[PDB]
Amino acid sequence: APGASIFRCRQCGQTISRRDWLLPMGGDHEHVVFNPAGMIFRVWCFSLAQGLRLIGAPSGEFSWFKGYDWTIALCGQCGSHLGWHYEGGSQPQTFFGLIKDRLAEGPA
Ligand SMILES: O=C1CC[C@H](N2Cc3c(OCc4ccc(CN5CCOCC5)cc4)cccc3C2=O)C(=O)N1
Ligand SMILES: [Zn+2]
Repeated sequence: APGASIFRCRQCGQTISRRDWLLPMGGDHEHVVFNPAGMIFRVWCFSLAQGLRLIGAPSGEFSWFKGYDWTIALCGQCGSHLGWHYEGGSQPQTFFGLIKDRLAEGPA
């Protein structure tokens, strides 16, 4: 009964990621960040995620992670904004920054 091992979309229950997949970027999986619109996000970095829909082409504008371009990551099921896919960087080349409070943690 591994009780807190997967992350689902809080809105619809789509399978998104796993506690096992948390990635400490610059020493911490958690990054508290603000966009140009002044919205605060508690971002959890994951090496891997699924069940998302990545919108458009990458942009480096206002990237919170040096060397990485982002794409908006929506829940592929309900279209809720869950965070961003990061690419074009180094070690790793790619990862997901997901908004912690938009995910529900629960058993495998
Ligand atoms: O890593 C990341 C992931 C993406 C994330 N971003 C960028 C971003 C935007 O970025 C496009 C954009 C940015 C700025 C403007 C207009 N300016 C002009 C001067 O500054 C204030 C208003 C228009 C469009 C537009 C809307 C939301 C976000 C958002 O959440 C972020 O910040 N860092
Ligand atoms: Zn959803």
